[PDB]
Amino acid sequence: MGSSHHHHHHSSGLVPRGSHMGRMVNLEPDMTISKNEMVKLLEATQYRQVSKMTRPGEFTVQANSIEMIRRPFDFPDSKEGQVRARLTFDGDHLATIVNMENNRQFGFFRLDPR
Repeated sequence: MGSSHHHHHHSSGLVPRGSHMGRMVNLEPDMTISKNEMVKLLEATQYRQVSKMTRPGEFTVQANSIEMIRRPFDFPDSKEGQVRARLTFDGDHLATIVNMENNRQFGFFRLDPR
């Protein structure tokens, strides 16, 4: 009984000195971005608001959160599969991104409405 204040803890993996630099890495949170940053990011990540997000590499835009399709299983001779995550923005930083299908692998806290 005890030592469980919150099941989801902020694992500081690439939060300090993540060093993603630019768009040479898959979208994921080591990232600390803002409401507008996402707005440039989809542009910056080659993704644009969508009716309904299901494509490899095309996602849907909302506000404090975007949705982003996760890099599928890809082969050289062959390419297929798709999975999508929901990508949230908390404050001036990226909140999370969650492969919606399993919604547990990453999994972080929701945005507090203002």
